[PDB]
Amino acid sequence: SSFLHIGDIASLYAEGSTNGFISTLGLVDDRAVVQPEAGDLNNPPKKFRDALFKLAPMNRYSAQKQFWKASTTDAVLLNKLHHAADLEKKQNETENRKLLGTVIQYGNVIQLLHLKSNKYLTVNKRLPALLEKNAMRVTLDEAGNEGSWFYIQPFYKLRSIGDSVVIGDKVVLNPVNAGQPLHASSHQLVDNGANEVNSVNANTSWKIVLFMKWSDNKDDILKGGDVVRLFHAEQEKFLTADEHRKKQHVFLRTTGRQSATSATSSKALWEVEVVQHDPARWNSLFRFKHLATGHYLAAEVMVYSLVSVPEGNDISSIFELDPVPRNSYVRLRHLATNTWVHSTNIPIKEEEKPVMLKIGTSPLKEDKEAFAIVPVSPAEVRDLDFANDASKVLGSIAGKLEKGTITQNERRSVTKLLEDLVYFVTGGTNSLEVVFSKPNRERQKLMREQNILKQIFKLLQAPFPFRHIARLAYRVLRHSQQDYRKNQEYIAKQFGFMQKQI
Ligand SMILES: O=P(O)(O)O[C@@H]1[C@H](O)[C@H](O)[C@@H](OP(=O)(O)O)[C@H](OP(=O)(O)O)[C@H]1O
Repeated sequence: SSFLHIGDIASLYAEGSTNGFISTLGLVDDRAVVQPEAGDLNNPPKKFRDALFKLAPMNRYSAQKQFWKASTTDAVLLNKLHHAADLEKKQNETENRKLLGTVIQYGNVIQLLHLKSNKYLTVNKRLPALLEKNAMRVTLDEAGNEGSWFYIQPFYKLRSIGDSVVIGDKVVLNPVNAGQPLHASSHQLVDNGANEVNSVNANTSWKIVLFMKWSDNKDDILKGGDVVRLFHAEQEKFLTADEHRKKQHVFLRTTGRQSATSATSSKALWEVEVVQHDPARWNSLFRFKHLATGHYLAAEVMVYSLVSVPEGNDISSIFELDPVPRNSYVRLRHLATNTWVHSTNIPIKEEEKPVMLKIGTSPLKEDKEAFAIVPVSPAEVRDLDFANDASKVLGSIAGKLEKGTITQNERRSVTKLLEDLVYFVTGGTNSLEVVFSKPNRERQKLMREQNILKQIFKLLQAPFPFRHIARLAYRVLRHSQQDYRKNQEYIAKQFGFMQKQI
């Protein structure tokens, strides 16, 4: 019939006493859950981009595990030991590419890679779980290890070991050595209607719901869920979505640089929706979800004009393309109205020499009004993500301590976070006993444009114990303004509202 393969991207739907898709709480918190009322089979989850896993072959963790004994006075042995762990780490890559597309058989030993987080689902053999007492702590480690090996074995005996894994099949994922099989909990988390998944012998069956077949040539083809910017040919501007006069507007943004492709911005990024029937994987139609906010793109009331819509369902949010390949230069057409996108010069307004030029549409098909489908790096997408996290972590904490007390569990994570931010913004140099400390521009223009910095200030403040909070945030500030003349101006203005207490 139809089988599962190495490379297929699927979701895993629990079918025990608790049901749900496995998912993360983000790129800050390394825990795995089934949010049961978030989505079923019939009604798929809202942020279903987070319940997607790739099926990976068995990874090699021998020389890499050796190297994780940094028990040594000697340096050359350490450089010896690492060189292996890097050779091995690349030997995996070589081989896993060969095993691409091969049918998984029951009782092979695959790893399950989380797409959105890019971490490996992992049993930690020598731990308790956090919410459940007996069960082992299943986490998401980045590089993986021996406890990320899983025997994929059949739940009901309708099929058996050796037999090829068909789509939909209920399986038990069982760790190779790490002990007990994966199990979706009966315990809701303290903070989130979210059940903690862990490793303990229980009668949970995992439904394998295929999303995208192992045929997604990239970066080679535009397919659903790619993140791209839409640059303008003639106007030389990126399609952007932000607010003006408290109103969300879609526009081409005016730049003041000597390079048009350099004007890169997070608010310019869009997720692709290669429209399907069942929620799954050049002749059919597309919807553009604004990677920052979550709202989609549509043209309503030139007969029409492009603006954001809060939900991507209405037949307005759907577009068509005209000359699919990566980095294509297309002319896009609005379906429900049959019109060709067009850019204007009347901007939005109160500003002196503004930047937000309005975009509408026209029944006349042009030639110059072409948009470049500039592919965004997957890493950059995760930077928006690992930063959006920081905004909502401090979103709760700076709200929680602004009107009372926080728990002893919260300090330990925000202090952790404010350490992670230091490790991020300097492109993984700084952190403690340092050696060097040199900044990163992407993350800077991201500390700001995603309001990490806005949070920091609305955190320090207790208006009308800290030895590792303030001025820890101020060391983060100290980093994010480095040689950055625009961020300097921002932190100077933000410090203007900060002193306003007196
Ligand atoms: O180097 P400076 O003079 O301090 O200012 C930077 C740059 O020269 C532009 O003014 C601006 O890009 P735009 O022209 O596109 O606004 C940019 O913002 P960005 O780096 O956040 O894009 C600033 O950081």
